[PDB]
Amino acid sequence: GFASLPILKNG
Repeated sequence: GFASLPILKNG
């Protein structure tokens, strides 16, 4: 779970 700017998301 990572929707937060800047978006650091492996998925």
